[PDB]
Amino acid sequence: GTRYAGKVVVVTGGGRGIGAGIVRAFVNSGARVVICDKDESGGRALEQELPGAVFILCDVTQEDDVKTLVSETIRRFGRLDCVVNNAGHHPPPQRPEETSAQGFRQLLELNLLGTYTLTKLALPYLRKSQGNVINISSLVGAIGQAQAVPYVATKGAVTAMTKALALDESPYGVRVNCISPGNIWTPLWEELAALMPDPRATIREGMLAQPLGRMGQPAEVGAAAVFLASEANFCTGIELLVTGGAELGYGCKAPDI
Amino acid sequence: GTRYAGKVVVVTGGGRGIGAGIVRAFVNSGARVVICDKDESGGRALEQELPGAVFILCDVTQEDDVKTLVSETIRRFGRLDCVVNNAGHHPPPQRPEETSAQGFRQLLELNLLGTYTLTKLALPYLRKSQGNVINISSLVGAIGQAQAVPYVATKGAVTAMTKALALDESPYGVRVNCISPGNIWTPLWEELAALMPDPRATIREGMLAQPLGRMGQPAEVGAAAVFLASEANFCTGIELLVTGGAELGYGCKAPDI
Amino acid sequence: GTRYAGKVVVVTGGGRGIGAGIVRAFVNSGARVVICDKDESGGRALEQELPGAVFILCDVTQEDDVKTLVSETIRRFGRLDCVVNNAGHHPPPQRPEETSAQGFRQLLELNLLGTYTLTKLALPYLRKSQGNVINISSLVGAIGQAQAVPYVATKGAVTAMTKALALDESPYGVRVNCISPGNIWTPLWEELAALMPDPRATIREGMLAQPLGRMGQPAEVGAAAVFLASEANFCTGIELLVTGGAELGYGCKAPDI
Amino acid sequence: GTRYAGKVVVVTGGGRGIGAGIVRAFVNSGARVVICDKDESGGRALEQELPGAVFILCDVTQEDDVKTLVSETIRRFGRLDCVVNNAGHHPPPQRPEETSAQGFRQLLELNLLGTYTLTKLALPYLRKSQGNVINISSLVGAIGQAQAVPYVATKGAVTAMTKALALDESPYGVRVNCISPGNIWTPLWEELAALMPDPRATIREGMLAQPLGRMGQPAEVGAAAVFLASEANFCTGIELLVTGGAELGYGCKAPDI
Ligand SMILES: NC(=O)c1ccc[n+]([C@@H]2O[C@H](COP(=O)([O-])OP(=O)(O)OC[C@H]3O[C@@H](n4cnc5c(N)ncnc54)[C@H](O)[C@@H]3O)[C@@H](O)[C@H]2O)c1
Ligand SMILES: NC(=O)c1ccc[n+]([C@@H]2O[C@H](COP(=O)([O-])OP(=O)(O)OC[C@H]3O[C@@H](n4cnc5c(N)ncnc54)[C@H](O)[C@@H]3O)[C@@H](O)[C@H]2O)c1
Ligand SMILES: NC(=O)c1ccc[n+]([C@@H]2O[C@H](COP(=O)([O-])OP(=O)(O)OC[C@H]3O[C@@H](n4cnc5c(N)ncnc54)[C@H](O)[C@@H]3O)[C@@H](O)[C@H]2O)c1
Ligand SMILES: NC(=O)c1ccc[n+]([C@@H]2O[C@H](COP(=O)([O-])OP(=O)(O)OC[C@H]3O[C@@H](n4cnc5c(N)ncnc54)[C@H](O)[C@@H]3O)[C@@H](O)[C@H]2O)c1
Ligand SMILES: O=C(O)c1cccc(-c2cccc(-c3cccc(O)c3)n2)c1
Ligand SMILES: O=C(O)c1cccc(-c2cccc(-c3cccc(O)c3)n2)c1
Ligand SMILES: O=C(O)c1cccc(-c2cccc(-c3cccc(O)c3)n2)c1
Ligand SMILES: O=C(O)c1cccc(-c2cccc(-c3cccc(O)c3)n2)c1
Ligand SMILES: OC[C@H]1O[C@@H](O)[C@H](O)[C@@H](O)[C@@H]1O
Ligand SMILES: OC[C@H]1O[C@@H](O)[C@H](O)[C@@H](O)[C@@H]1O
Ligand SMILES: OC[C@H]1O[C@@H](O)[C@H](O)[C@@H](O)[C@@H]1O
Ligand SMILES: OC[C@H]1O[C@@H](O)[C@H](O)[C@@H](O)[C@@H]1O
Ligand code: NA
Ligand code: NA
Ligand code: NA
Ligand code: NA
Repeated sequence: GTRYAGKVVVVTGGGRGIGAGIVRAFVNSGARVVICDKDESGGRALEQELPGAVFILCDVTQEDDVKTLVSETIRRFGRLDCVVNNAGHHPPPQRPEETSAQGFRQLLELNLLGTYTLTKLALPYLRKSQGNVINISSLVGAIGQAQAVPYVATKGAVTAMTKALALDESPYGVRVNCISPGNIWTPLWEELAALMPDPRATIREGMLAQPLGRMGQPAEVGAAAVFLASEANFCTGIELLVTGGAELGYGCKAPDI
Repeated sequence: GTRYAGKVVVVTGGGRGIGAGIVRAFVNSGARVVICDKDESGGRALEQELPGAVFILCDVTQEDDVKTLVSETIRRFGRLDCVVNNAGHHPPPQRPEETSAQGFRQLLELNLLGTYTLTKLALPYLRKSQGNVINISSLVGAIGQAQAVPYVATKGAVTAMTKALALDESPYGVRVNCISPGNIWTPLWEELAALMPDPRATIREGMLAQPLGRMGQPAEVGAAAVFLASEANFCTGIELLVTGGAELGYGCKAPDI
Repeated sequence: GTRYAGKVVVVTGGGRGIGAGIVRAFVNSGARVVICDKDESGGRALEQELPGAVFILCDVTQEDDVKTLVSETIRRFGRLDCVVNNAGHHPPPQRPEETSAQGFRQLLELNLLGTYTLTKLALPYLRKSQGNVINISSLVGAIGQAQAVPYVATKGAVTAMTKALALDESPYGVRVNCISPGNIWTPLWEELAALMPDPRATIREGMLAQPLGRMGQPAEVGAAAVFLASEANFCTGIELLVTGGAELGYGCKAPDI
Repeated sequence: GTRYAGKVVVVTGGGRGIGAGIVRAFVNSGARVVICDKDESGGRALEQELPGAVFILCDVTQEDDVKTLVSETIRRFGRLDCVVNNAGHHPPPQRPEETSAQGFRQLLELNLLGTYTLTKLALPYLRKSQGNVINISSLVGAIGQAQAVPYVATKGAVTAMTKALALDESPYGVRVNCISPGNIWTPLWEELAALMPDPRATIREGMLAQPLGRMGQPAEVGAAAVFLASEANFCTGIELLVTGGAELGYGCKAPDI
């Protein structure tokens, strides 16, 4: 209740899923939290539920929405300590020949450039507070995924950008880290499974992709985020895996001819 | 002279620098090579110099240029075995607050989406030949660089996209790999150093960034590319480092307070 | 004060340096801690200083010492939740031709096999408590170090062993993770610098090896350990870097000839 | 036939499997090859089959055997350009509680210290020739394997040691690299499968662990070794994956509870 007391945190895509788990974790740590989301439904309810959280409608692909998000955070709370860039999307499975440069550009706008834009607008305030940035990437940026060329590319970009910005902001004492989740049970995971030929089989495969034999929870990503913000003062430019071991060992990915 | 005989290779940005080194390596291996570049000067001279290389003017950011590049390669040579996505650029050093979303989008168009577009248009022919794709990324996609947030992001994207496409194309026997060079002495390296406060000091730092104590050569990247195309039949989705050891050991990157 | 209340932790090499920082972090989290060390001086004083910590003399290279460490922990505290394998040593800088297979074997006994032996003897109790293992490796296991072939080899082994054991123990709900510190200011760091030609220059180089421009503290490694034990329930087989960014970017590691 | 003409190569464990594939690749490149093996059967036959290869009986765990291997190579061929440290073994699958420190020490002697000892004794001659070292590690050193704690640890050590030695030998122009194979169809692979409950199922799982849907061949590891020796003059301290993509994507490794 006191690990991050007195601090102000912005969480993008905080209305449901991982983002909402991160919001809850920071509120439980004593922080005040600004929930940013393009959708009113979940975020507005979260603001009613949690003292110390408020909701600001903001589409991170719209630069003026994001400018207003930062200026309202400062006007209302007087400081900014941490930005969590969680807003993002995974398209349906798409073979490479089924993708388009147009769709790729649109996914870059959300998953990469929205993270860039909020970070840029927040850094003057983060420098004053010696605050930090936490980007939500994905394990598949590191190891790849089938039927997801644009999505994987955007997450490889986020992870790399995290390291570049960590170098640039280190002289100011501003840390920049990312979390790479694996399979986390969220509304997005459920939506994707529901469009599959056999949703139940997809969910079962998703559980068995981890040595731990289950999917992760938003609360687990949230705890990792609170650690990076509040207790990781010698960590910058790291990729914190929250994956249940999915990257470990040999598995089913498809005698020497 | 026979390691890649009978094969047809397209090299983007092949008019100078690393690209020209890759062109020369493939010609020396027995391949026919299509040199793609947006600039006529170097590529046209290379086509006169090298029997078995021809030049096609093509800006990889223009989708119809790239469509014509593929259709002319097939019309003239009857097959396509390997695409080397080398065209790319490094902006001047830029602090994060000095970058723009606009500039970031333009760099994504070249370094990421041009690679995507040629690969997409070539894959139907690569499937017929069980050919392969080689993307030229950078070590800094993996470890970061100072004053280069957009560039680093684009190269993290390329490396990740390589792994995603390797998964997707593996059932067809089409391999997709990347090379991550470190400091290679090229016209781009020289141009960047020339705008620095002390160009000679920048060049010396560039040499000493490798344990080997020198920069790499285009011919060395070219040899790695010929290996991946011609003799690496069980390699897919790898990142081949051609860096002189720059990523190894502790160095000068800036007692416990 | 309650994050790890009711839990029992064993920390090897806990008498000074990183180990003592880890001991303090777990006591502050509410745990009872068994301090293991081959040296009485620091550990005995820590047991007097910290309610909830006790000292057991134990050389982790002696299998019967370690058997007694586990049996006494169970006899005295009734359970075992976490083992932190921190005991280890760095030899003086040694050129490869100055090392011996004999010295290499002795360093393997401490840095690798002592970690193996305590882990093996503790796992039956960790399975009962769904506890976890935390190994202290090093960044140089991942990126190398000059004049340290045996030390680097032992830390590459620890990091890899962590992943293997994470796979094996995942069906039992026992997580196995490691922390890879970079330059942490400890008595061992000070001892090594003191034998150098210019100790002050070595210390300054050590600070500048991180983009953050300082060395890390034992308390920072300790906070990472408490996170892994208490709040990282979907993390297994990870390597948590506590390095200040030392692995990021180009540096001084030693134009193309 | 000329890529490595005039050069002298030592391959340990060269009598069968990957080692024999490496021997053949270097002979085909124009090199003279010394086949080292503890077993006479395969190596002696290879020496009769291949002009330019000779067999020397040598157990790499016996330091005086290795001293004689180097001194006889120099006496017979007058120079030494490349050492390939391939000799190694994989124990049967063993749960952690079924391993012993004794067995772990014995596996370290072969897989780690034999590589160390030959490298040490060869480096004075490699410095004279600006030669290179190639260590055969394993993908599982990087990602782990189930039921193989000692084996995984030894391969993590080899990969890390490669980077340390690359740093140390870089001032002399001696490169040190490793190859990490995945599933390669060899007599050792066949022996391990034969002791499994269902050998045919194990072999099928082994093929499907790669996106390419087959196991690799010794000849493919051999081609990678010839590349590193003969054409990778700016590569030092790299880990060259020859794995068929086994490390890519999600797989079967075992909804959020
Ligand atoms: N669920 C997983 O398994 C998983 C794994 C790895 C990474 N991730 C990443 O975690 C993040 C959250 O994923 P999730 O599964 O919780 O997704 P989700 O779809 O359940 O939640 C995403 C939230 O972000 C909001 N959002 C979307 N576009 C936005 C925009 N333009 N502006 C503002 N808010 C926007 C949505 O409205 C929603 O409330 C994403 O970046 C995703 O790539 C998820
Ligand atoms: N030089 C290095 O140290 C280094 C290091 C790592 C990665 N790289 C990468 O290697 C690649 C080549 O770099 P370089 O140093 O040889 O650069 P360069 O500038 O010397 O050569 C690049 C070539 O690509 C061409 N090109 C640029 N934009 C193009 C476009 N839109 N369409 C077609 N051709 C285009 C240029 O005209 C030029 O001939 C780039 O992807 C770069 O990011 C270089
Ligand atoms: N200090 C750094 O920069 C750094 C960096 C990376 C990793 N590490 C690792 O962190 C760990 C602790 O390092 P440190 O700098 O605190 O060292 P230290 O020498 O200051 O402390 C090590 C402690 O372990 C004890 N110890 C040594 N051998 C032992 C044995 N056989 N049995 C029991 N206890 C034993 C010592 O007596 C001492 O109290 C080591 O594993 C080291 O490799 C340290
Ligand atoms: N086969 C795979 O899938 C695979 C995968 C990754 C790594 N590797 C590694 O590749 C190497 C070769 O493996 P393989 O499958 O060809 O094995 P193998 O058992 O088929 O061949 C190993 C050879 O080394 C020899 N050897 C063993 N101990 C020796 C010693 N003390 N001194 C000298 N020679 C000795 C054996 O007699 C044999 O001829 C090993 O290091 C192994 O760990 C193999
Ligand atoms: O790993 C991630 O970062 C991620 C994020 C959100 C949802 C999912 C998800 C959830 C459910 C199915 C799939 C799926 C299945 C096959 C191909 C493919 O392309 C995607 N993917 C993953
Ligand atoms: O590492 C690469 O992929 C790369 C590619 C081409 C040129 C250079 C280069 C060449 C010369 C200087 C710099 C430089 C220096 C300081 C900051 C910065 O941002 C870039 N960078 C690198
Ligand atoms: O990075 C580590 O895990 C580590 C751990 C403890 C101490 C030191 C240290 C401390 C001081 C000097 C050196 C040093 C300097 C040159 C060569 C060399 O071989 C070691 N090394 C590192
Ligand atoms: O990946 C390697 O470096 C390797 C090397 C040689 C043989 C095999 C192999 C060959 C056949 C089975 C297994 C196996 C199966 C289950 C558990 C286990 O522990 C090992 N392992 C792997
Ligand atoms: O929709 C799947 C899951 O999404 C998570 O974000 C929610 O916290 C869970 O209650 C829900 O079961
Ligand atoms: O301009 C720097 C270097 O660029 C390379 O691409 C050329 O091959 C060299 O001849 C030249 O010195
Ligand atoms: O000896 C160097 C440092 O070692 C650390 O373990 C101690 O906590 C510090 O007080 C000390 O300055
Ligand atoms: O024993 C399995 C395989 O081992 C390889 O080393 C040989 O080259 C193959 O002929 C054989 O089928
Ligand atoms: Na509220
Ligand atoms: Na020509
Ligand atoms: Na006490
Ligand atoms: Na012969």
